[PDB]
Parts: sequence; C-alpha cells; structure tokens
Amino acid sequence: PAYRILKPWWDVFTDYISIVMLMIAVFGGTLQVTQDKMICLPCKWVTKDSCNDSTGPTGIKYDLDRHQYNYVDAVCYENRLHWFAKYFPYLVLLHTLIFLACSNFWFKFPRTSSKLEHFVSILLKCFDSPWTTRALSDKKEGEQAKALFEKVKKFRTHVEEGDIVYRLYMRQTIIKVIKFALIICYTVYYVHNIKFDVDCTVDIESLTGYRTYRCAHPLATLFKILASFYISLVIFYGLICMYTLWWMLRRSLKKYSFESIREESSYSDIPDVKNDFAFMLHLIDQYDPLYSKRFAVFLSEVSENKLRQLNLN
Amino acid sequence: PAYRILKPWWDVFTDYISIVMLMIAVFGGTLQVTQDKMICLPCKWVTKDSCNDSTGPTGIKYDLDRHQYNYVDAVCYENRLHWFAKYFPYLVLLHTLIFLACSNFWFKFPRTSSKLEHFVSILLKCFDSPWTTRALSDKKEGEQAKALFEKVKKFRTHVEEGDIVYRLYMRQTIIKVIKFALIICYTVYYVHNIKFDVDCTVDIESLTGYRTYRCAHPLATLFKILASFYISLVIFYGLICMYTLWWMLRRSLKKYSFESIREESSYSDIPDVKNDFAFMLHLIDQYDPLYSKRFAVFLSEVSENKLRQLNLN
Amino acid sequence: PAYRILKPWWDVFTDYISIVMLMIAVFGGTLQVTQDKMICLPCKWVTKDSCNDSTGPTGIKYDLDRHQYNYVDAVCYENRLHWFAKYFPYLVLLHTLIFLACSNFWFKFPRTSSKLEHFVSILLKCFDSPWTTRALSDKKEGEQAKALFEKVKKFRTHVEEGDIVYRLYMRQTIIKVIKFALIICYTVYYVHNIKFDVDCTVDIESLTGYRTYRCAHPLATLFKILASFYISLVIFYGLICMYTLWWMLRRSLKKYSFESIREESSYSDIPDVKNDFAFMLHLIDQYDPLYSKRFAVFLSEVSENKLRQLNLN
Amino acid sequence: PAYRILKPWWDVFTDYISIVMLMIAVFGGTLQVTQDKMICLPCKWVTKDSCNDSTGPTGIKYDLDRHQYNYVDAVCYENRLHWFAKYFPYLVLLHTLIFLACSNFWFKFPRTSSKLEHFVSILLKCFDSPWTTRALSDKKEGEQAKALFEKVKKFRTHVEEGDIVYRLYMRQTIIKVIKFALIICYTVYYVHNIKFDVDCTVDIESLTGYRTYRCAHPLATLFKILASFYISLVIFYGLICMYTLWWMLRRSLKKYSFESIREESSYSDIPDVKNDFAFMLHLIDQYDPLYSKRFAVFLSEVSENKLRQLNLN
Amino acid sequence: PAYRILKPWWDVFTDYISIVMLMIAVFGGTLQVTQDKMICLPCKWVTKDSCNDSTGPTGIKYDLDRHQYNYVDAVCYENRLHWFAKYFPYLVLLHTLIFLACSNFWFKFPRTSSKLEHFVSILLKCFDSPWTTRALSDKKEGEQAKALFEKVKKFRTHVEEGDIVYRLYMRQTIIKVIKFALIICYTVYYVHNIKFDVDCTVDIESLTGYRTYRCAHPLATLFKILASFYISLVIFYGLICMYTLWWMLRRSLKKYSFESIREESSYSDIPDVKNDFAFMLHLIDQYDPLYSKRFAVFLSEVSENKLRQLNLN
Amino acid sequence: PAYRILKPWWDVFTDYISIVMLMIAVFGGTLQVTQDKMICLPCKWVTKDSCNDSTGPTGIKYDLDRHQYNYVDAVCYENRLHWFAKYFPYLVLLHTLIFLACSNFWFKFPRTSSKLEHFVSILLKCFDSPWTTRALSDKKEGEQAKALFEKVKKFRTHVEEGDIVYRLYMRQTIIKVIKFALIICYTVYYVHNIKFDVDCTVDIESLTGYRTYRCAHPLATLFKILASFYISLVIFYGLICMYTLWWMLRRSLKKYSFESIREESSYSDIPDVKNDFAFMLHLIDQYDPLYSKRFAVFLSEVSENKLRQLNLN
Ligand SMILES: CCCC[C@@]1(C2CCCC2)Cc2cc(OCCCCCCC(=O)O)c(Cl)c(Cl)c2C1=O
Repeated sequence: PAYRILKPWWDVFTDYISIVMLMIAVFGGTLQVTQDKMICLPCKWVTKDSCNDSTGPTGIKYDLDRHQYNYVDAVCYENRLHWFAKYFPYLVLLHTLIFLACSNFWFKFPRTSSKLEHFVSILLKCFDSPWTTRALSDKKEGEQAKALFEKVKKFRTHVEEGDIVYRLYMRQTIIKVIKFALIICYTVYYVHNIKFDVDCTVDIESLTGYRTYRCAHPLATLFKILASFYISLVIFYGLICMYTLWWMLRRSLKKYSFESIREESSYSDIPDVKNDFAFMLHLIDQYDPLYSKRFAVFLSEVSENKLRQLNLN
Repeated sequence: PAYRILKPWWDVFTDYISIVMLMIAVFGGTLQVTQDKMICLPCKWVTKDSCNDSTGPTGIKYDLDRHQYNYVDAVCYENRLHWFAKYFPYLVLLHTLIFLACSNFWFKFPRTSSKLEHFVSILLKCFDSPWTTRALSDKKEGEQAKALFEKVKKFRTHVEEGDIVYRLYMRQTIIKVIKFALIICYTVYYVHNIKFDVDCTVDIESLTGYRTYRCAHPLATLFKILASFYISLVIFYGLICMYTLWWMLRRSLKKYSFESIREESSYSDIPDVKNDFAFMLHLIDQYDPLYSKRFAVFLSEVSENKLRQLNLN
Repeated sequence: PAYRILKPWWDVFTDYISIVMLMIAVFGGTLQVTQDKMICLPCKWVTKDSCNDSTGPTGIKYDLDRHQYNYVDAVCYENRLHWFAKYFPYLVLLHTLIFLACSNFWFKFPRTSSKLEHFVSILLKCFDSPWTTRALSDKKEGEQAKALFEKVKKFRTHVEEGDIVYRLYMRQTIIKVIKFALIICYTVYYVHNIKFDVDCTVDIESLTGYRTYRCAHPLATLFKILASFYISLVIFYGLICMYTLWWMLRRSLKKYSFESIREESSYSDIPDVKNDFAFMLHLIDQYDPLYSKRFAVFLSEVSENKLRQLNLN
Repeated sequence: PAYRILKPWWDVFTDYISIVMLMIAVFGGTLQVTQDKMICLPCKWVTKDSCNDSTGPTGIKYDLDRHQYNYVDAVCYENRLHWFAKYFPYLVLLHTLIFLACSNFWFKFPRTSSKLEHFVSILLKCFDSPWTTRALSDKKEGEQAKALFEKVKKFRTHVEEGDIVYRLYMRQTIIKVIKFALIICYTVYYVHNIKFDVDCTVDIESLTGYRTYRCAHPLATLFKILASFYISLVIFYGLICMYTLWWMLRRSLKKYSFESIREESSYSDIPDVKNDFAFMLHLIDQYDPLYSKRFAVFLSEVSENKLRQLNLN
Repeated sequence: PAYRILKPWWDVFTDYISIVMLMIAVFGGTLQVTQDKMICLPCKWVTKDSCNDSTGPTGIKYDLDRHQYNYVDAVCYENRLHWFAKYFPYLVLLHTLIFLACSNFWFKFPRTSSKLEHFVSILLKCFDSPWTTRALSDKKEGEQAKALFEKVKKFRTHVEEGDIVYRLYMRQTIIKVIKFALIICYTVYYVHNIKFDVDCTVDIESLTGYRTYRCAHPLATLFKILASFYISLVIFYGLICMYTLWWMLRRSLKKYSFESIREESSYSDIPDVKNDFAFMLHLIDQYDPLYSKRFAVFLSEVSENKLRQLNLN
Repeated sequence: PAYRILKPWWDVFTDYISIVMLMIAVFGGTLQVTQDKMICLPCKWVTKDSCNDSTGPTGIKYDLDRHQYNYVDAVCYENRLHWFAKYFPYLVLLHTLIFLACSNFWFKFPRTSSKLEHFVSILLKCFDSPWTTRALSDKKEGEQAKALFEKVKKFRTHVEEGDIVYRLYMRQTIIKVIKFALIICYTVYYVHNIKFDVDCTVDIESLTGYRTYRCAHPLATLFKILASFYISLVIFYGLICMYTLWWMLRRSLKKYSFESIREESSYSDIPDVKNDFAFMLHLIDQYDPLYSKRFAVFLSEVSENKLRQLNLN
C-alpha cells in the first residue's frame, strides 16, 4: 500500500535495475525460442581438423538434400556449441528472479511484516495529530492524545526485545553481495566463448559422408551485446549493494542518537532507543528527518505532563 | 481481502513455488506446441538393427523427397518415442492445478468459509476496540463494547461444536504429501528416458524403402533441464509439506492452553478453548501472539464486571 | 456485487469445471488452427483399394513435386476424414458456452434478478442490525427497527405470490441433466474414430496418377488425450448435477418448516413460509443457518410487541 | 453509469448475441488473414474448359517449379473465386459494429442521455425515501420529502413537452429490423458460392504453358459452418427485434394508464402522464412494477396534503 | 472523470470515427508487416517493354532456382511498385494520431485546463446546492449560499478578461478542416495507382538473365477496399467538422443572450456575459439548458437580496 | 496522483514525444527481429572486386543449393552490413529509456519527493479552505485556520534552507540538452549508410566457389523512413528543452518578488521568498497564478492579526 516510506533511494534503483534485467532476459529468451538456428556446411579439403582454404567460377556441389543439412545443423548445434551461448537468457532470468525474491522476502515474511505494518500505522497516526503542533511550538482531543501515548508506549515495550528485522535485512544484502560476486566471477570469464564462426567435428560419416563441418551461428553478436549490457548493469547493482552494506556495517544502526533533535527542541526527557526500533527509525530518517522529529513529542515525559495538565485544566 | 492473517509463512512459499511450477509448465507447453519436431535419416548398412559405422569426400544420396521425410519423421515421432518426452508439460500443468485446487478448496468451501469470515471479522473488531487498553493497564462505547462482548459469547458457543475446519486442513496437507510421494516416485524414474539420440524401426518398406532409421530429437537437453529443475522444486515443496504435517501431528493443535497470557496479564479467570476455535487461534498465533493477547480481555467475567460497574457508574 | 451468498458449493465446482473445459476447448482450438495437417503418400501396389505392403536398400521414387503433394493432402484431409476429428474443439467450446448460459440466465433474467437482489439486501440489513443482540440474548434505533419490520412485511406480502425463481431453477438443472445425457450419448460413441493411420481413396488419377494413398494424422493421440479428459470431466459435472437434482426433487423445497428454531428461541408465534421465499431460505441455509437464525426475530408479532412496548416505555 | 436498470430483457439477449457475432467475426478474420490459401494444379487434357478426367502407376510430371505454382494460385484465387468467400468475416464484423452503434446511440446521444440520467436519479431518490412506507401504511424527513415533491413537480413539467426518446427508440428498432431484412435477403442467397472444388480458366499461357487449372480452396467447409451458424444466430436476433417492435406498436406506450396503483393504495387524486415520460415509466415497469408503484406517493395531492399536515404538526 | 459535460455531440462522433480509423490503420499495418509480398515471373518474349503473349501442353522452364526469384521479387518490390501501395497504413496511422492530438491539445494545455476545471467545478456545485429549488420557484445554508455567491462573482471577474479558450478552439477546428482538405485532395488522386498486376523492368541481366518481368501483388484488392472505406469515413468526419465550424462562426458565440431565461424566470436583474465565459455557457447549453436555468439565480441581485433577507431573519 | 498540477506544459509535450519514440522503437525492433533477412546473389564476371556487368533469353545457373545461399546470406549480413542498419531500434529504445529516466528521476528521488508532495498537499489544503476568500475580499473555523497558519510557518521555516530541488531540476534539463546534442551529432552523420544495394567480398571460395556477391537489404527504405521521422522528433524535443533551459537562465528563478498581489490587495506586510520555495511557486504559477494568489493570505501577518481579532470577538 503505502510501504514506499520504508524504501531508501538505493532500494529503488535496485527495483528498476531488476526490472530492466527482466526485460533483457525475456527479450533474449523469446529471440532464442524464435530463431536460434545454426547453418553448417562441410569442408572438402581438411587437415588436422582445419579447413585447408585451398574460366568462369562455378558453384561447389556437395550432393546433399535439405533434410541431412537440417540433421547436421541440429547435431553440430547440440554438441559442439558452448552451453553459455545456448542458455544465457535462462540463466539471467533465474538470477533476476532470485534478486527479486531476495529483495521482497523482507516484506513477505509475516514475523516482520506484522511489525512493519504496526510501525507504519503508529507513524501515520503520529503524523496526522494536531497536538504535536502545540507540543513543538479540547479534553476529548487530550484523551485521544493520551490513547496515542499509551499505544506508542505499548509499541515501545513490544518491539524493543527482538532483533529479527535487522538480522534479516543484514542477511539479505550479504547474500546479494555474494551473488553479485559469483555472477561477475563466471559471466565475464565465459562471455568470450560466444562468437560467430564455429567449427564442429561430430563423427557422422555413415549418414552424410563428410567428417568436419564449418558452421555460422548468427545470433552471436547480438548475444554478445546483451551479455555486455547485462555485465554493466550487474556491475551497477553490485556497486549499490556494496555501498549500502558498507553504510549499514559502519554506521552502527542498532541505537539511535536522538539527542540532537531534543537539544534544539528543549525536550531533555527522551532517551536513546535500544534495538530493532532505532534501526527502523534510522531507516525512516534516511527518507527524511521530519518524521523522526514529530515522533519526539509522543515519547516525552514533559509532553505527557503538559497533556495531563491541560486535561486537568 | 484481510484473509492473509490466516495464511502462515509456509503457505506463502508454497503459493509462490506453485506459481513458478505453472510458469515452467506453460513454457514447456508453448515450446512443445511451437516446434517439438525431430529429424530422422536412414542407415544404409544395417547390423543388429542398428547403424554399423562402416578423391575428396562426396555426399550420400538416399533418393528421398522432402515429403516422405516428413512422413517418416511423424511415424518415428509417434511410435518410437517415450510418452514422458511428449506430455511432460501437460502433466506438470495438471499437477500444478491439483496443488492449487488443494490449497484453495479449504477457502472456497462455504461451510468453512462462513466460519473463517466470522472469525476474521470478530478478530478485526476486537483488535480495533479501545477497551483493551483500559483492560490491560466514553460510556456509549461501553455499551457497544458490551454488544461485542455478547457477540463473542455467542460465537464461542457457536463454533465450539465444530471440527470441520481442522478436519479439512488435516486432509488437504495429507493428500498434498501423498501427491508429493507419487510425483517423486515416478518422475525421477522416467526422467532418464528422454535423450538426444533415438533409434526407430517402424517397419515401413513399401513407402520409403529403408527399414531402420536414426533420429535426433533436438529439444531433449532443454526438456531434461526443465525436468530436473521441476524435480528439485517439487522436493522443496514436499519438504515444506512434511514440516507442516510434522508440526500438526506434534503440537496437538486441537485444544489451546491459555495460561501464558493470563499469568503475566493478571486475569485469573479465563477459559481454555475446546476445538475448531483453538485451531484458528493457533493459526493466528503463527502470525503473531499479539492478536491472541488482545483477544483475552473479551473472554473474562472479571472484565464483564469491570464493564458493568463502569457503565453503571 | 454481493450475490455470491446465493451460490451453493455445487454451483461453484460447476463454475470451475466450466472454466477448465473452456481452457481445454481454446487450447485444442488454437492447436488445430495452428497446424492440424496430415501427411499423405501413395501406395505403388494396390489390393482391395489398400496398400499391398510388399544390393543395398534404396529409396522409392514417386515422381511428385511438392504442390501436388499438398493438393492430395488437402483432398484426403477433407474427403476421407471423420468430422469429429476436425471440429471437436469447436463443439466442446459451444457446449461450454451453453453450460455457462444455463448457469447465468437465472441471474441475468430481470424478473428474478430484482427479487434476488432485494432479498439479499434485506437479509444483509437484517443480519447486520443491532437489535438482534437483545432479541437473541433505544428509541430512534427502535424506529429504524420497526422500519425494517415494515419493509420485511412488505417483502413477505409481495414476493410470496410468485413461483418464477423456483420454476427457473427447476428448468435450468433439468435441461443441464438432459444436455449431459446427450453429450455422453454421442461423444463416447464417436471418440474411437480418431486414429493415426487413415487410408484415403479419392479417385483423382488425372492430376497425380496414383489411386489410393496412405495418410498420417500426427494430432490424433493428443486429440484423443483431450477427448478422454473432457469425457471424464463431463461425467464429474453430471454427477454434481444429478446429485443436486436428486436433493431438490427429494426434499420438497416449496414450503419451510420454521418450527425448529422456535423450539429453542421460545417464540411460538412465527409462521411457516408458503412458497418462492422458502426456496431462498433453503438456498441461504445451505450457505449457513446463521442467516435464518438471525431472521426469525424480524417477522414475529411478539417481537413486534417487544419493540412496541420498548418504545412505549 | 447506472443505466443497467434501464435495459429490459430483450436488450440483454441482444447484447450477448452481438458479442458472439463479434467473436465469430474475429475468428473468421484471423483465419482468413493467417492462411486462406488455394492449391491449384493444371489439367493436361481439357474438354470445353473442363477437365476430361482421363505396369505400376507413376506420377504425372508437369515441369513447373514452385514459384509459378504460387503465381497461378494467386491469379486463380483472385480472378475466379467469389467475393463472399474472401470478405465474409469483414462483412459480419461491419454488421456487428453497426448493430452495436445502433443499439448504443440511444444512450450516447446527449439530448436524451441527460433526460435518462435525471430520470434515474429521481427514481433512485424516490426509492430511497422512507416516507413512502408512512404514506402507504419526524419533521426534517418532511423537509427533504417536500424538497423531493417540489423537484418531482419540476421534472414532470420539464420532461413532458419533449417527444425525443420515444422517437429515437422507434428509429433504433425499425432500422434494426430493416438491416435484418437485408442480411437475410442476401446472405442465404450468396451462401452457396463457397465450395471446396473450384475450377479456374484464366488463360495465362505465356507464363506457365497450360490453359485451365483445377483448384482446391481448403477452408470452405469451416467457412460454410461459420456462415450457417451466423445465419441461425442472426435469425434469433431478428425474432427478438420483431417481438419488441410488435410489443411497442401494440401496447401504445405514448400514455400511461396508472389506475392500478391508486386502486390498491387508496389515492383518488393522481393524473396520467401525457407523453415521453410515460414510455420510460413503462420501461421501468417492464423491469419491475415496484418502482412504478412507489412513484404514486410523490405525485398525489392528498399525499402532498398529508405531508404538509405532518410538517405543520 | 465526468468531462462528458464539456463535449458536444459532434465531438463524440468524431471520437468514435477516430477509433475506427485507428482500427483499420493498425489492421492494415499488421497485414503489411505480416505478408505484403509480390510474385514475379519473367516474360520470355518481349515487344516494346511488354510481354509478347505467344501433343498436350507442357510447362515452361526458366532454369532459375528459388533464391534468385526471391531477389527479383525484392528488387521489383522496392523499385517499380508505387509508394502509396506500400505505406498507406502508416500514413493513415499518422493522420489519426494527428487528429487525436488536435482533439485533445485543447484539454491537455494547462492554461485552459485550469479554466475548464474551475468552470465545471463551479457548475457542479451550482447544480448540487439545494437552495436552487427555493430560488427558482437555516443560517448555515445561507452562509454556504453566500460563499458560493462571492466565489462565483470572483470567478466571473477572473475569466472575463481572457479570451484564450475560444481562440484555441478556433485554431483547433480550422486546422482539422484544412487537414481534411489535404487528405481528400491527395488520397482520391493516388488511390487509382494500386492494382493486382504490375510490370517491372529493373535491368538486371548479369544476375538473372532476363530483362522484363510480370508480377502480381496479392493484397491490392484488400488495400483498395480499406482505402475506399477510409475515404468515405474521412468524408463523414469532414462533414461533421465543417458543420460545427459553420455553426460556431455563424452564431457569434462570444456573447450570451440571457434575456430569454430571465423573462420567464421573472428575474429582471441579470447581466450578459461579455466573452470567453459566455462561449462556455453556450457549450453547456449545447448539453442541456437546465444548467443554464440553474445558473441564473447565482448571479441575480434580487437573489442576493433575498439571501441577505433570509440570513438576517 | 496530484502531481499533474505541478508539471508545466513543456513536460507534457515531452511526455508524449517520449512515448511516440518508444512506439516507433518497439515497432522497429519487432520488425528487425521478425525479418532480419537479406538476399544475396553471386557475380560471375567481376572487376576490381565489383560486379563488372560484362535463341531467346535463358536463366543463369549458379549450381548452388539453398543452404549455401543461406550461409552466404548470414555471412554478408554480419560482416559487410553496417551496424547502424541492424541495431538502430535498440539504440533509440535505449535513448528513450534514458530520456524517461531523466524525466522521472526528479520525482522518484525521495529527498525531493517528500518536499514536492508536502508542498502540493499544503497548496491543496490552502486552496480548499474558505477563509482565504473572506480574508481577500465560526471561531472553530478560526481554530483550524490558525492551525494551518502554524503549519505553513513550519513549512516555510523547513524547506527554505536547501537548494536541492532547483539543483536537480536544472541538472536534468542540462543533461537532456547534452544528450540532444550527442544524438543529433551522430545520427545524421551515420544515417546515410543504410541503402538497398550493398556489395560484399567476404573471401569464402572453399565453401561456395565465388568471391563477390551482390545483395539486397529489403528493409532499408522503411528503416530510413523511421530514422528520418526519429530525427525530426528528436529535433522538436531538443527545441523544447532549449526553450526551458533559456527560461531558467533568463528569469532568475532563485527568488520571487511578491509585489503584484500585495499591490492589488493592499497587504503591504508580505515577505519575499529566498530560495527553493520560489522555484516551486514559479513552477505552479506556470500552471496558473490563482494558486499562488490564494496562498498570499496565509503568509500575511495582518491576516494573522485579523484572525486573532476575530478569535477575540
Ligand atoms: C523444379 C526442380 C525441383 C528439384 C529440387 C532439387 C532439390 C534437391 C533435389 C532436387 C529443387 C527444389 C526446391 C524446393 O524448394 C526450395 C527448398 C526448400 C525451401 C522450402 C521452404 C520451407 O522451408 O518451407 C523444394 Cl521443397 C524441392 Cl522438393 C526441390 C527439388 O526437388
């Protein structure tokens, strides 16, 4: 629904890179389903499995009908063609689905989804209160504010015991970084293996007569373009993931230094949050600090004290 | 709607695995209806009903036009090819539909659908009531709270007599486990029977002249890849099903023990729910214990006393 | 809308069986319009207008180019092939459409659709009314309660004189049963006429030279698979329809015995319903008896009294 | 908008017949675009521009390569095939579009759309008022009641001068019947020009060498099936239209006799609507008579007097 | 939204005609992408750039394989085929997109979209206020009415100074008329230059061996049908546009004649709107005069004085 | 949502040009993947690696089968065909995606998205309140009037510090202008390369026997048409971007003088906005100046004082 408030800028660029990855994966997949044939001809003069390259010119007659051209095309396409040419779109579709599942497992797991839903509910109610204006700058509104005070205190006593959300959000980015590393380790190593002019030697003499054939796989340049684009796009994804991993392993997100807002607002009775709530408060501060600024007045003892004083008067 | 509360975490992994099942099923189906052909050539020298493997090289002339090549391709495609190589996408699509119907029959059945809707409505209303904050730690909401109290008192007697929800959720998982057992029983046995080389001896000499042929089914490798992926993914599905069946036969879900709320909430008078409401309370406890914690205040005669002296005074 | 209460489980299983029959119909139709060809070859030796079946092997030369292969393919495909092999997907799509029309004509015909929507509206309002709590356990709410009383009395005086809903729901299921009988009557008789090998004798000697041909129909096995699947699915559909017809002609749904509820609710002055209102009373009791549970108090004259002296006092 | 209440039952069957017409039109269209081929062979021996039909058998060699077979297929497909075979899907699609435009121009025209919207709004407000039950069987309800009375007296004077809706819905049905007459006049006359066997005598000897050819249009049987289905289905359409035309020129919908409501409601003072409002009230009665019955209270002068008495006391 | 108020009847027929123009455009486009080929044969005997046209008959042998028929087909398709046969669907797609852009630039331009949105909002608020029923024929209603009065006066002071909507609607309709003139000027001139048979002479003897050719373009009849249909449809479009241009240049739409409603409402104090607002009131009068009747009381000085008297008393 | 008010007219024309660009890009892409063919023929009598062009006419025989023709087509399609003839649709799709990203990045970045949405929300709320018209021409209305005064003061204190929105929306246009310069710089330089006639000398005699081939790219004319259309569309896009860049560097949008509204309304105690607030207020003044004028009252301290006087009274 309105879960955009728990997404930083590095989780949106990820969400669009993982969309264009799906785009190129589907495009390569449908193109490989559509054509992906390889045209093969036999060499007459051959030495050490290499073609010898030895009035008016006339055509060379091989004396083959079409159907055993199709057979040798299928055989040399299956056997002597490197597998990375054949199944590259089906690899990258799997990789981008694993990336999407790893990105959205944090939302879809219920043990943290409930906590996130309750958190966004109480922050929406805290943001849509009128009495924070008086707290920062009638009896029914005061008791309504007291009800918000009690439910915010209940949330604070509830969620500050666990570590599951922070642990899950650590374990998502660490395996994203590992997957990026593995992708870069094999894909650029095998990307040279696709090319156009390819030989084959498939040992079928009893069916055609020739021993060695020279083939021409014609989608190779386009597949090379798509693979290079995929390499650059995965590089960008990995730089984003490495940056956010460094940020989260350096900035010590477990506790929130809340004193800076309270010093200027002169509300000294608001302490630091212990764990698993200060992390989400950091993450919404990464959206904007105004939401965390409006949350001080719903956890300050002087603020409940003026609330009950106004209710008594 | 708001039925996502009733679905545990293992019912979401299942619901996404059963989606990618249908994805690979429709992919195999569209590939098979698009091409699924096979190219056959005859062997001139026959030994043991096989191919004997017996100045420049020249082609071998069979003296066959294209159309009887098409005929022998069709005959060797039907008579000498295993049925698992042809109808595997339709088979896995059928099994995917069986799993989906098994998972949603417990919802669309009306006798349990009515009880589930009633249960989720009273949990939403009890979760939205503000009297829980006063009970754990104006008057007109007191009498509507009394109305909710009477509604819960009616519902508790109304659903105590049943067992249908627990029976259906037992039966659905046990037949899902049986379906897993059969699927892994036959698929891994028959998966070896698809291969790129197939020899056919279809006994048509009056139409072509040759007796034995030698073919090349070009999609065998891709179908083997899809089948192995399907087997591993079914293995994940069945591991989840065996885990949830073990949990059901282990934790004794028929009755509920309620003292873990009452001991720390200081409400000495609370009952223990008997059956078919205890199971649903377990099902929402798997989501979170907070909903069961806020449901305790609507079940105590001392809370009835608090409301009665509250709205009298 | 919210007419889904009026559908029992036997009218939801039917609704998915219709969907899956439409799915197999459109799949067979798109496959048949895609290829559905038939490869044909002539036989060089003829006995009883059929193929006689009479150093190394060599091919047989027929001396026919491609175009007069295609001509004889078309001629043998039209003149000497059973019509059930060609128009089976169109036939089953037509049957699925007429089953859907027989399902939804009851809901789209206005002279009963108006009665159904009025009925479901007043049952929703009567079930959601707050006076049922005190009925089963102020003053202006009493005025809306007696407005509900008067509109229920108006509905009872109006719709009881009809018979059209019961008449239509007779005449829909009975013709569904007749159509099942017809489908099972012809389909299992004509299903054995599809096969892979077919011999056409078409008497075209001035265009090719040969007289009798032999043909292969590669789609025969898959069409037989789909046909057997459709036969089994129709048998299950007709079992559902015969069960609901047996129940409906057994229990004699014209009048309701309302005496069961007043035995425990101690409201002896609640009468029986004559006709064409007890029908949907049964039809909503099949959903759940709670809606008829919370409807007795809105038609009884002692409840009229209880509201009347409540407003008086 | 809310125009579903304005459509009688004879415009419900029409709206689905017009959908199945469009679906068979688009099926024929995709057929005729996708393949719609013709296969042609020459006759060596001719007798008055007709084929004379004159050890082992051998083929007949025509000495024609494939591309001048394609040429003679093109020329014999255009010059010697009837136009009803080629453009029948486009004809039926055009007629379906004209039927839809004819049946919805009555709604899309603004000069009557405004009147229909105002009419359905005031009947919704007449149906929503609780004062009707009080009139048939405390002061603010009288205020909105008298507002509704005054706006009904405004509407009745506003819409009584026109004659536009009745005239347009004359013209709609009468041109629908006329188009029925034309369709059945020409389609069953031209349906016999589609046939599997077609003979062309084009006399292009300078490019092939032969004079006459004997062709085979392969989709003729399926096109004949579709055409016969279309004829029967548009016959059903025309019988529906003729029935509603006869109904509308029999029942004399210009004026509304309205005695049947006042005789059972005891309201001796009510008038008869003159024109152009009587027809629409007949139409909503044809939906159901309840809305026409409930409209008597907002026009009777004694009802106005009772409302004025309740507003004064 | 509900912006159908601001579109007259001549701007809805225009919209539907634009939709069917785009439909035939995309149909012709996908047809021309899918096949659009042409079959060409050489003429063995030539006289003045034309074919000389000179036991049993035998075929003519050209000794040309299929691929150099494909070459001559491509060459004679590019050079000696008229371009209007080639790019007519793309031309008509461009024309219908230009027509849609011209029809919606008036709405999407914000400098007029603001005025249209404010005008339609004010007219709807004037329609929905219940004080109009009192005005044409207790203090909160008067305050709401006087707030509406002052905002109507401020809106009148606002929009009377500009003149941009009328001028943009001028510049819209006049370019629509000029574009129609251009389309009809060139399309009927070039429509005669598509035909089935066409003679090409491309001077390639070093590759094929012949000089001139005879060709056949199989889509010519369908393209001519679509072109004639488009010309008739564009004629209808231009008749509609010239009619509305004549009406709008004849009625002098800048200033309103508001006397004919004040003389029957007996509100003698009402001013005539000068420009750019009276044109909008003319446009709403083209929908219905009821909105003009209800808008009279929200500008009358005696209506303001009656409201002041009601507020004071 | 409500961001359409806050987008000038030069971001709607751009937003439609950048969907026409995507439409022609996807059309070119699907055409190129569908056909991707070019027909090549060998030249016998050659000079300087070019085709020298050195009873009745007869065809020229090359003694080549079809599969060698396919091979030489593939080779001359890869090597001697320019890359701009092949990857132009993918290039223009990439440029379209870059333009769309530069269009929507200023929305999707959260650090400015928060400011933009908060600004548009408070503008909508200030436009919604009726007290503005009273100020520019019941104490509870003053209470939320003072609440909106306070939160507008908080907004003015908050957003006026930074410059990020102005910096981003300047950077986006300057890089769009740079991208325009690059595209126009290279596309018109490379557009001359595509043509129907292309020669190739690929040095493969061991496989065919010939050395030079003359070819024909049958889609070069349509690709040239699409390229010229794209160049014109790019030119119009760049003119729009040059206009908005000149507008930015000419109006000096950093501060906003507020003199006109205070001069016409005699509210002399109004301030001048410093930065990052004047920019967005300019950008909605481009929509209409009335939204800026209705915000004048809420910044006015004499309006604050007169509200204080009304609250005192
Ligand atoms: C007039 C003399 C005929 C002799 C010929 C030789 C070929 C080897 C032995 C003789 C030439 C030829 C061309 C054909 O079309 C071109 C090759 C296949 C493309 C079909 C398109 C598709 O892929 O659908 C076909 Cl089909 C045949 Cl059968 C034959 C022959 O028979």
